[PDB]
Amino acid sequence: MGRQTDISVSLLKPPFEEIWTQQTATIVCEIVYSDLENIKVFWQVNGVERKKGVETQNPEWSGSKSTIVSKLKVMASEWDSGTEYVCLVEDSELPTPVKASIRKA
Repeated sequence: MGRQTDISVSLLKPPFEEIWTQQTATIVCEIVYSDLENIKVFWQVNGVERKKGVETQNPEWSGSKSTIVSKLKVMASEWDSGTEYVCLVEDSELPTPVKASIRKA
């Protein structure tokens, strides 16, 4: 009963050196959804739309569930500055846009 809209937003943060944080690998938004129309992916960095280096990978299909993943190529010092990286998903079948931000931890 119910739950036609599974929308699962999981962000993957870049691995670090050891104790201190100073390395860039990827800032990723993985989103799982089904029954949707062509999704629009959005990333916001400090309120500013980010330059390419954002890459949405071709839809993955598991069962009836779809998975879209987007990786951001970013500067380590930006990331280490505690700069905001947030993923929003926009779709015509959605009632409101969905968002999730990542923190340097």
